[PDB]
Amino acid sequence: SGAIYVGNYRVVNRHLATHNDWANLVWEDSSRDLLVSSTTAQGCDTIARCDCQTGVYYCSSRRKHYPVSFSKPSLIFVEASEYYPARYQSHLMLAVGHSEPGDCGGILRCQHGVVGIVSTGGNGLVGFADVRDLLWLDEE
Ligand SMILES: CS(=O)(=O)NCCc1ccccc1
Ligand SMILES: [Zn+2]
Repeated sequence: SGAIYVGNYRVVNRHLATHNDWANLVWEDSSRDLLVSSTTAQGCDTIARCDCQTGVYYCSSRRKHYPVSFSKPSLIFVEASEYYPARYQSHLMLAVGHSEPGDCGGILRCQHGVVGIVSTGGNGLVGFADVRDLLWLDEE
């Protein structure tokens, strides 16, 4: 589980989005596994704008933050585990690291702020859904 709270936006894994998230839907993309919902409270997270390939992610299933190198955003095959058409997710950054389904929503951050959220796992790899190319999270 986990979300990003910037301004009046909540960013979550699309596949973990709640009835309330869908009721308050702002934007979603099935290919990117992202959903953004509107919030009444003002969020205090900052969205990195960069092409950093180093950062730290929170891994709930290890109660630990891991420093990682990660690939640039691209379209990738995600192997079966329990979820999705065990298929192709876009805007995905991979790193070598531990990821289970329950780790989705863990934040990846660099110096410039929040890079992305954990979106995939398996074979010793962790995949993160990049939010850096969603510049609109920054105003209204
Ligand atoms: C694959 S999905 O996430 O788009 N399926 C919808 C899940 C959902 C169920 C009830 C209410 C709102 C959302
Ligand atoms: Zn950065």
